[PDB]
Amino acid sequence: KVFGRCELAAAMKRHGLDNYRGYSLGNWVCAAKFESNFNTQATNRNTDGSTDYGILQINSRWWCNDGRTPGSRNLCNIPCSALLSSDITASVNCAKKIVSDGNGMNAWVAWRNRCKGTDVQAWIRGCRL
Ligand code: VO4
Ligand code: VO4
Ligand code: VO4
Ligand code: NA
Repeated sequence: KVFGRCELAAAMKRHGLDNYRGYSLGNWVCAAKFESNFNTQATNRNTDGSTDYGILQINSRWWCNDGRTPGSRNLCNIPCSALLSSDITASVNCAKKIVSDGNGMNAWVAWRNRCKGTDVQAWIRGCRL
């Protein structure tokens, strides 16, 4: 599914990401924009052989099992394919574990380089929610 901006903002707020560990909803929307272009089906292979999955590009090196990332962890206790669903529940629940692990949203390279320190409220401007 390719979400609209406000449709994804509403879904993320319903799943408890608004101000989760102090990150406003616009941070999560901005991160999803630059990680996946709001596409739940997005996949991208990393140089080290891991893959990033779904709307928030969650990495098989640590967080999910994709059957082909040797010596990796599955800290969200999910198959990586769960992260590609039209239903963002699995991605949000796993993202809450990632952002809680000590590095905050710096785990998301696109958030650090494109969202951090910008006017992220712009991402939810005009949205009903
Ligand atoms: O892309 V690599 O060590 O898995 O983060
Ligand atoms: O109700 V689903 O969040 O598991 O749309
Ligand atoms: O999941 V992202 O680390 O590719 O920036
Ligand atoms: Na893994």
